[PDB]
Amino acid sequence: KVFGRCELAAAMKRHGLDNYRGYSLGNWVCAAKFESNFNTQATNRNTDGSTDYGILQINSRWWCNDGRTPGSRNLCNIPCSALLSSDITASVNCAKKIVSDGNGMNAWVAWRNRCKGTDVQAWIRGCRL
Ligand code: VO4
Ligand code: VO4
Ligand code: VO4
Ligand SMILES: [Cl-]
Ligand SMILES: [Cl-]
Ligand SMILES: [Cl-]
Ligand code: NA
Repeated sequence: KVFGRCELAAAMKRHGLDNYRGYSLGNWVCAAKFESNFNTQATNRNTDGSTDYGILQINSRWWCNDGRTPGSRNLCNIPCSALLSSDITASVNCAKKIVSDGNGMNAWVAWRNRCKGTDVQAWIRGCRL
């Protein structure tokens, strides 16, 4: 599913991401924009052989099981395919784990490089949430 900006913001807020671990909703929407372009089906292989999955590009190196990431963990205790669903619940639940791990949203390199420090409120501007 390719979400619209305001549709995703509304879904993220419903699922409890707004100000989760202090990160305003626009941070989450910005991250998803640059990680996946709001496409729940996005997948991208990493150099180390892991893969990133879904709207928030969660990595098989640590967080989910895809059966082809040697030596990896599955800390969210899910199959990586679950992160590609049209319903964002599994991705949100896992993202809450990740953001709580110690480095906040710096876990998402696109967030640090493209969202951090910017006017992230723009991402939810005009939205009926
Ligand atoms: O395509 V991945 O480098 O962890 O974002
Ligand atoms: O021993 V278990 O971490 O799923 O509770
Ligand atoms: O309630 V679903 O979020 O699992 O629409
Ligand atoms: Cl957009
Ligand atoms: Cl694996
Ligand atoms: Cl933080
Ligand atoms: Na894994």
